[PDB]
Amino acid sequence: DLPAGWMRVQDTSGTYYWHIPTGTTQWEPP
Repeated sequence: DLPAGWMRVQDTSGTYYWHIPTGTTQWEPP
């Protein structure tokens, strides 16, 4: 249950999180 505007991303590198308006990207769930 991500807050508004956030996505969970997975790719070869791992699973991390992405804030669409700001480009903020981080490991920790928001």
